Amino acid sequence: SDTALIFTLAWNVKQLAFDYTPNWGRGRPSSFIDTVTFPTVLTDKAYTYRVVVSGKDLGVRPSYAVESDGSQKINFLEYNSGYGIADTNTIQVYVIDPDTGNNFIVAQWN
Amino acid sequence: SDTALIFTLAWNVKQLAFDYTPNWGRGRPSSFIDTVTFPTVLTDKAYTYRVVVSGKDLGVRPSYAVESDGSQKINFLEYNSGYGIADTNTIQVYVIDPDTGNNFIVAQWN
Repeated sequence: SDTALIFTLAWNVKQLAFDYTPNWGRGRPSSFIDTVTFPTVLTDKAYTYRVVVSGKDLGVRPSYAVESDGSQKINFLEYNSGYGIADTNTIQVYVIDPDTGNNFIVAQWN
Repeated sequence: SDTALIFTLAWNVKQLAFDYTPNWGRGRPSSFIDTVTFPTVLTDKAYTYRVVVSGKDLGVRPSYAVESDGSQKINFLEYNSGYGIADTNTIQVYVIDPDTGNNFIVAQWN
């Protein structure tokens, strides 16, 4: 149960709103996935993202800006040598905590 | 650090928004605190609240409804034999998880 975590967090931060429901964007051809966008990301740190495709770690790249609507986009073309990812591949996206280097899964395409 | 907790929670619930910044309401006289309201409370369970005044446990009472704007109010008159609380007293409000009976501090007046 995550109830204890939520209230512990609430007491500490008082207010928080996030939405990491992955919005996958298709490129060209349409069978290719080229981006993922999170509606409302955390903004307390300069988070970065690592991408893994079919078991292969593509590494980290500089983050795009958190936009006015609070969303943040990850462009896979920047990680995959300029190409989108065939939707038959598995894709894992990890957010990275700059303070520790810890990696946390935030999106998974299967 | 609560970064690990937030992303762990994010991966599990995907989206969450809460605001437990206490909005203390004054009654009559104005030096008396009669309520506390939370702008955006959790709604996944039938949470209840326990109130403690100057070290004295006043117990639990049925919760008021979570309103359309997502807020929830705790009326201390319902807990303190019909009276508000002199603002010189310390007040602690705990939310209770119906699944475990666990008590988590959500508001403290000092």
